[PDB]
Amino acid sequence: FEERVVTINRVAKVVKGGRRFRFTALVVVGDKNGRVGFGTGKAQEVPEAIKKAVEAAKKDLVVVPRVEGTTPHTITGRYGSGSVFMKPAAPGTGVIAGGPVRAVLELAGITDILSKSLGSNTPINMVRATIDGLQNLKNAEDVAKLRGKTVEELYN
RNA sequence: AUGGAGAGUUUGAUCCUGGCUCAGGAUGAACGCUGGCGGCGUGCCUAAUACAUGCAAGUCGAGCGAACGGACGAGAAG
Ligand SMILES: [Mg+2]
Repeated sequence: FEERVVTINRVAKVVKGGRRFRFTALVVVGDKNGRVGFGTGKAQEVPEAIKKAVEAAKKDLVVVPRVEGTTPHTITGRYGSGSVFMKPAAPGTGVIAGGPVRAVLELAGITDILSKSLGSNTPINMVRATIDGLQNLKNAEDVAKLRGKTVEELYN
């Protein structure tokens, strides 16, 4: 499992004297073979925050249906104000994505896709929107089984 | 299918909303520094402001009369 630190953020809680600072780490973990997850970790130092985030991400993983390195179909993943449009591309296109979306897609193993963040650019909600889209993706075989037909009947 | 990336900035910290700003491409460009060559293009966007000077619409003698011109070659011998 490869892991990428998306963002590290120094948050503060106010106390009677001064402030208590902590580090929050958002991390994406993936095998580059259709499995991806994300996690957050809070600690007094960034290495420990990253370690906790990685453990949480490994706890939470999703399976991404793929077709030769790209998604089966266009999808818009939404979470809160996050919103990420994603569209299958052709080989050699590359991953046309910005910010946390690229982390999520590359670690999921997608190498050719087009995307656009249409909503909030706050990294955690961007990641959640991307994961929501990948979760709602569908594959031809599963939809054929659900609709009680064959792939050939599906495509006519 | 030939095709679509985002970032900074409101808070002690947060999410949202929201504007501002930046990274790209372009030009009949101008300016600053600098500047070797070749090829192909482009070059008063302003004052439809005023313009010295030269040139940018002539040609036809196989339409016509006239004028100039004077070969080829006549005559006298100074
Ligand atoms: Mg949680």
